[PDB]
Parts: sequence; structure tokens; C-alpha cells
Amino acid sequence: ITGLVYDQRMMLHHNMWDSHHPELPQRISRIFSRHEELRLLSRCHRIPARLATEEELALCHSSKHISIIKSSEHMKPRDLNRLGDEYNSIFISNESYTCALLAAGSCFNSAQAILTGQVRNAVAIVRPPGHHAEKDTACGFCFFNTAALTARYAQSITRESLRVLIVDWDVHHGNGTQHIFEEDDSVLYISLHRYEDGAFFPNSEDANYDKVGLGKGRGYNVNIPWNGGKMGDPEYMAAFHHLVMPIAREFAPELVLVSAGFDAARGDPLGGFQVTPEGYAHLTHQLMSLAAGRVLIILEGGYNLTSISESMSMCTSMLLGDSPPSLDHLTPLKTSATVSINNVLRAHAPFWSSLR
Ligand SMILES: NCCCNCCCCCC(O)(O)C(F)(F)F
Ligand SMILES: [Br-]
Ligand SMILES: [Br-]
Ligand SMILES: [Br-]
Ligand SMILES: [K+]
Ligand SMILES: [K+]
Ligand SMILES: [Zn+2]
Repeated sequence: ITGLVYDQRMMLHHNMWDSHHPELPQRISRIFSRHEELRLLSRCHRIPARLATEEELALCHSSKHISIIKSSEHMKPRDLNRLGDEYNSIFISNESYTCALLAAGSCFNSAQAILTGQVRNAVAIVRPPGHHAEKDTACGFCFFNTAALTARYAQSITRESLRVLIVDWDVHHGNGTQHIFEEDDSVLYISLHRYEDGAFFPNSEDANYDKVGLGKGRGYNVNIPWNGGKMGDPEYMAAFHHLVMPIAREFAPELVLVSAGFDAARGDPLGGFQVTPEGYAHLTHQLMSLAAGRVLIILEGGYNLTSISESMSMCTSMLLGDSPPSLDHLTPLKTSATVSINNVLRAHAPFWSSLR
């Protein structure tokens, strides 16, 4: 069976100055609603949300960071505004901390359900997102790094060296996730992201292909950066075919986490890409051949309400065992994307024998 967690309480996090800010509360209600419409919801086993504990947060975050974000809970508006503006792209309301605890806790429960064999796989319709969050700071709509925390939680209830793969197909680089695991050979981080030579958020050259990890983590950080063109299904299918999947098989994860942002989607106001729902279905389907089907799909970004609802529903459909929808005829990829994939191929060929 396929697990699903959703809690409307996570809608409580909101922007009291700009109510039309793209990271909307209804991002999660709309995705959930689409699951009802497509009658996918009843096919799933509902997994309860819970609060992450401060101890669980400490798995990836410093006492300082946890403490300050926690304090925002009892802050007055003007102090909330001040505190948020101290970060890169953050808004805060009195409910933000709790919502971020719920987001992470929901994912812990889902990973637990997967690892105990209660479900085979699962989707987590959560917010605020997580993958920009660093050990010591909030960033890009994220407070705590949900997927990173779920990885450590997973290892904490199995064995410390449980091989976790994190595929991050949110259109932005997960800077927080890369950094948290940069010296780690037990968590393989693979991100596809619009890069534009560092001009695309989060504007750091950390996201380039030559950042392959440090220390015993060398080779266990894979950045696939897109430059120039409007990337869509063919570019992503080719990157999975040439890079993501063979690296994944060689790594042989025991658990796959998808930092599944849907802002690379056709229609997204931010991403500028054109991955279709069918595309996301095929990416999901391929990831399902890993870790004996143990896949947790975690909502990150994505800001066209219609696009993210259709896209994530299609993923859940794949996790339920539906056959992949047919892709549009795959155009020869944009020459820029070929150059990107070759750069990664050359950068990780020394660490992965499947790449040569
Ligand atoms: N003029 C400044 C534009 C800054 N734009 C911020 C984009 C944030 C993206 C967040 C995300 O989609 O990566 C997450 F997954 F975290 F939600
Ligand atoms: Br923005
Ligand atoms: Br239903
Ligand atoms: Br952006
Ligand atoms: K990404
Ligand atoms: K790593
Ligand atoms: Zn994003």
C-alpha cells in the first residue's frame, strides 16, 4: 500500500503583509483536493501528522537556530516582520514554527511507516518547505530542513549507516541539504536545478556540478545544473537516464526521499520550465525501481496551484502502481542541457563506475 500524510493545520503558516505571496496555504489543500477528485486519496493509507520534537530538530540544526525560530511563536507582528527580513526570502507568522514542526513530523511518521513495512511508499503534502534551510539559518521559504531531518530520523530508527538517497527535483538547488550532508557518504544527495551560472535563486555557485562533496562525502553530492533554455521532460528524462538512475543503482539506497518541488512544472510562475505531469510520473516510476520500492515523496516548492496539484497527484498515482502515462514525443534536448549532463558525467565518473 501507499501512505499519505496531510494536515490542514499546516495551512496556518501565512504572510500577514503579502497575502498573495506564492508560498500559499492552499498549496497543500489544493494538492489534497486533487487527490480526492482523482479518487487517489481513498486508495492510500492515511498516515497521521505529528510535531517534530526539538531533539529531532537537533539532528540537523543548531540549538541557536531552533531556539530563535521557536521564539517567533509568541512574537508580535512587527517583531515577526523584523525577524523574517533578517533571512533571505522568509515570512513568519505565529503559527510558522508549529507548521514547520508538523511538516517534519509528518515525514518522520511516513519514513517510519515505510521502514517498518506498514506501507511500501508514501507522499507527504506538507508546508512550509525545507530544502533551503541550513543547520544554523532559515532560507527561501524554509525553516527546518524536512528532508534532511527525515534522512537522519530514518537512520536513527534503523542503523546509523542506512543508505538514504535524496533526489531533489525542485527547480531550485537544495543548498541546505547539500551542506548538511556534504561530508557524508551515507546520504547521497542528487539535485537537478535551474542554475543560470549562479544567477538563479539561491544564487550560490555551490549549486554547480563541480561540487561533488567533501572528505568521506566526496562523490556523494551530485549537482545537475541547467543553464539557458526552458528545460522540460526530455532534459529531465535524459538526466535521469544518464546520471540520476545509474548513480542511484550503484549507491543502492535502502530508502529514497524525493525533495519533490513542482516548480519545474509547465505553468509555474517562478521556475520557467516545462516538465509535464506525465514527466513527473515517469520520474516517480523510475525512482520506484530503487530501494525495493521504498520511496517517500516530500512536497517542496511549486507555485502554480493547478500545476502542482496535477503533478503531485500523478506521482502518487505511480506510487499506487498505476502504469505510467505516455510522454509527449521527446524532442532532441536543448544543446545547453547536453553540455550540463556531460559536465556532471565527467565530474562523477571518478566516483561512479556506472558513469564511464
Ligand atoms: N526577488 C527574490 C526572488 C526569490 N525567490 C525565492 C524562491 C524560493 C524558492 C523556494 C523553493 O521553491 O525552493 C522551496 F522548495 F523551498 F519551496
Ligand atoms: Br519570490
Ligand atoms: Br478518494
Ligand atoms: Br525564484
Ligand atoms: K533541486
Ligand atoms: K552527501
Ligand atoms: Zn523551488
